This record gives sequence, C-alpha cells and structure tokens, in this order.
Amino acid sequence: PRANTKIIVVGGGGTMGSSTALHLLRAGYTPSNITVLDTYPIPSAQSAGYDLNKIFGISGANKPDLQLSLEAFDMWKNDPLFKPFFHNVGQMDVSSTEEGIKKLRKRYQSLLRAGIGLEKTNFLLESEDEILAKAPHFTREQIKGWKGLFCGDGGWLAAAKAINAIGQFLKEQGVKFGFGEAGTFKKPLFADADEKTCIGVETVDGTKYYADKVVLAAGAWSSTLVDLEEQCVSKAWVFAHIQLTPAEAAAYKNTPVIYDGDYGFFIEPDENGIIKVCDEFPGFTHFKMHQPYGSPVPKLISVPRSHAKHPTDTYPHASEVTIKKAINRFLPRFNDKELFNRAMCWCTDTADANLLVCEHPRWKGFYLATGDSGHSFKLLPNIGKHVVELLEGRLESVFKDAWRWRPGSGDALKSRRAAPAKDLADMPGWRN
Ligand SMILES: *Cc1cc2c(cc1C)nc1c(=O)[nH]c(=O)nc-1n2C[C@H](O)[C@H](O)[C@H](O)COP(=O)(O)OP(=O)(O)OC[C@H]1O[C@@H](n2cnc3c(N)ncnc32)[C@H](O)[C@@H]1O
Ligand SMILES: O=C(O)CSC[C@@]1(O)OC[C@@H](O)[C@@H](O)[C@@H]1O
Repeated sequence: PRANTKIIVVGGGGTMGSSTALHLLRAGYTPSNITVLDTYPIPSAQSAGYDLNKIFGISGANKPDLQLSLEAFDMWKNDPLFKPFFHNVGQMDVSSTEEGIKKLRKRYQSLLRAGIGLEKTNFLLESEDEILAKAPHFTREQIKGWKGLFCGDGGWLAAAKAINAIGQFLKEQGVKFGFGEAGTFKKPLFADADEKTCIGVETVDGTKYYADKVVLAAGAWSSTLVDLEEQCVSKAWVFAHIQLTPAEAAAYKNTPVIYDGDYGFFIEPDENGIIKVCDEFPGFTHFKMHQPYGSPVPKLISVPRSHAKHPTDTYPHASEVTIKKAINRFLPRFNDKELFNRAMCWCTDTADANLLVCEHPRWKGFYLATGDSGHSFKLLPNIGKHVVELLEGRLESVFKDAWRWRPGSGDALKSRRAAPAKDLADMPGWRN
C-alpha cells in the first residue's frame, strides 16, 4: 500500500524527477516516505529544465508522442499548478527550402491521419500574408518564399519557474530532500550479493538511503551513473541571450514561437526583455573514460560538462556562428545586440528518441526514468504520472513497450537526428 511505501527519486530536482515526485504525492504516497536527491537544490541549476523558457508544441514523432503531447497540453492549460507558466501564443514551423517545405507538408498530413481532429488547431500557412498575420514583427522581404506549419496548441513554458513550483509544493507537503554531496548518487544498495534486489542508494559523501523503490531520473547523467549499455548517449545543445529595450520588445509581445529546422528558433522576450536564441544541430558529445555502476570495465561514455559546475564555460566557436546565423534569419534588426549568458545544456538521446522508462532488468526495485531525447520538457506535467504507473505495474502497454529496456536497438549517437553528434574535444571554444 502507498502510505507505507518509501520511494527515492534520484535527480528529483530535474524535469522527469520532480514530475515523478509530484505524482507520487497525488497518487497518495506519504510525503515523508519520499526522498528527493539531487546534486543541486530544486530547481537544479544543472537540469536541462533550468532555463528561462522551453517550447511547447505537438510532436507526432511516435505512437505515444501524440497522446503524451495532448495530455501535457491539457495540464498546461487546466492544471492549477502548471497553467501559470504556459504561454499559449502558438508555435510556427517555417522553411523556405524545397526539401524543408515538403517536410512541413508531410508533418501536417500525418497529423490529419491521426484522426483526432488536429486539423482544427494546425494549419499550413501557404502565403507570406498568413505568416505576417501570425507574426507581425517579420518584414515581407525577410520572409519571401517562406511557408509555415502553425500549431495553435503551441507556445512557450516558463521552465525554471515551473520546476520550482513543484519543488516548493514538495516541501510544503513534507517530501524529504538530499542536496550537494548528500544528494549526489554514487551507487545502488542491495540486500543480496547477487544484486537482484535494490533497497536504496548511497551518495558520494557516504550517506545511505533506504527505500522500497528507487527512481533514477538523472537525465544526461543517468548513462554515466549506471551502465545503460549505450542506450542513452548524452549530448549538449546551446543557447544565448540578447537584451531588448521595452520599446523593441513590445513588437514581440505574445508572438508565436518561430522555428526553422535549418536555423533554430527564438522565444519571445521575458519580463526583463531577454530573448533566448537556439540553433539546430545534432548535438555535442563529451566522451571520456568512465565506469558507471554495473559495468565490468571502464567504457567510453559521453559525460556532461556541467555549466553549473563550470560557469566560465560557454560553447564551441562553431555554435557562436550558427546562433548568430539564427539571429540574422529571425531577428536581423538585432544583429548588433551583444550576446550574453552563453551556455551548454545537456540531454540524453536514445536510438529512436523514445523515452527509457522501465524497471532495471536485474536490479529489482531500481527503475530508469530518462532517455528524454531532447524533446521532453513539455512533458513535465504528465510524465511523472506514467512513471508512477510503471512503479505500480499499471503502465498502458503502448508506453511500456515503447519505453522498454532495449540495448542494441540502434545507434543513439545519431539517434533520429541529421548526423552522429560531434564531440566537444573536436570543437574548440567552450573552455575559458
Ligand atoms: C539543453 C536543452 C534542452 C532542451 C531545450 C533546449 C536546450 C538547449 N529545449 C527544449 C524545448 O524547447 N522543448 C522541450 O520540450 N525540451 C527542451 N529541452 C530538453 C528538456 O529539457 C529535457 O528533455 C528535459 O529537461 C528532460 O530532463 P530530465 O531527464 O529530467 O533531465 P534533467 O532535467 O536534466 O534532470 C537531471 C537532474 O539530474 C540531476 N542529477 C544529475 N546527476 C545526478 C547525480 N549524480 N545524483 C543525483 N542527481 C543528479 C541533476 O540535479 C539534474 O537536476
Ligand atoms: O522538441 C521540441 O519541442 C523543441 S526542442 C528544440 C531543441 O533545440 O531542443 C534541444 C534538443 O532537443 C534539440 O534537439 C532541439 O532542436
């Protein structure tokens, strides 16, 4: 029974982590039986969720991605905890290349074959007038040849503030916490020498925590903490900020999120006039020799270079070009705006960009909740709901089979992106 079951959430200061803790409380677990451990206090300074904003949009990449995105959309609008941080201003995919414009038309078409009425909220913008109508800040000369796929369920998310909302709720309820060395996972604990029964974890300062179940929601660090047998390859993405005056930023107030697969995106300025800009690229790895728990020998493993641990870090020289390229493409009027708060942000890719949410195959009681594949912040309100379903063996098979333990199911280095990710060692500029 839930009221006497103890759960440990490793990486609980992050996205999937905090979500799991939230839905444990909502399910009826006793708050004092739930322990959140993270290297950083919630909201974790190093979770990929620690950002001014993230994009919300509907992805049809998989069978349950569609179901999950709509589920998340519902909560972002109607859940009292989350709905303050959803800005439902819409999201527009654009392209002016032949190859790219056809990608849009195929995406629109598969949304219709979902047969769940997505045509009511997704539209192909076939002319420049239709684009300028949704995003008046563009000039017509800037967008000639552009077509757009507009999603009315889209918009952006106050990412850090949202996780923080969960965290403060967890604390009011009485969830237990472990931060710093007292919260940094090192290894699982077992009752038996055969390590078939996990009964807790031990952190790096030596602290041992005991629970009935352990959830590993450590994002890009999961593949480094325990042997995931190359299922998850951690990669970095980049962003930068520019500052606008109240006059300049007024033209972008409540404007839709604009994305082009060949350039990146930007999100409307926040209350301080700050615009976040991203490029799009297959990501950056950081391979090192490491020996995650359960691996018999040290392997080559992409290990996150945490901006939180190294604040003087920025990103490779190459990324500076593509980010500015994106700025020129979308916001040419701000090309002389100096960039600041450059930083790398880490995700972990699976081969098929599906999550890795399953019980460990040998360590009974140890559960994996990661494989976010760099598309999963939008799932903050509802992913924890399905992790709990897994813990209780009530997980709908569509999710269960898609999220199953699956080593040898593809090359996660390339995943579903344009190319295998390049490594930080071959991309100078980020260390200072
Ligand atoms: C990097 C990035 C990601 C991203 C994005 C843009 C960038 C630049 N834009 C997104 C977007 O527009 N829309 C979207 O839906 N997602 C976007 N993302 C990715 C999204 O953030 C991630 O997919 C999502 O955050 C999933 O993360 P989850 O797996 O929870 O991972 P996390 O938030 O980083 O959490 C990791 C927590 O791990 C804790 N940790 C790490 N190591 C330990 C150890 N050793 N022990 C205990 N805890 C550990 C960290 O505290 C961290 O909080
Ligand atoms: O999937 C989305 O809703 C937008 S995520 C945008 C992005 O920058 O986020 C970081 C990585 O996921 C990249 O793959 C990706 O291009």
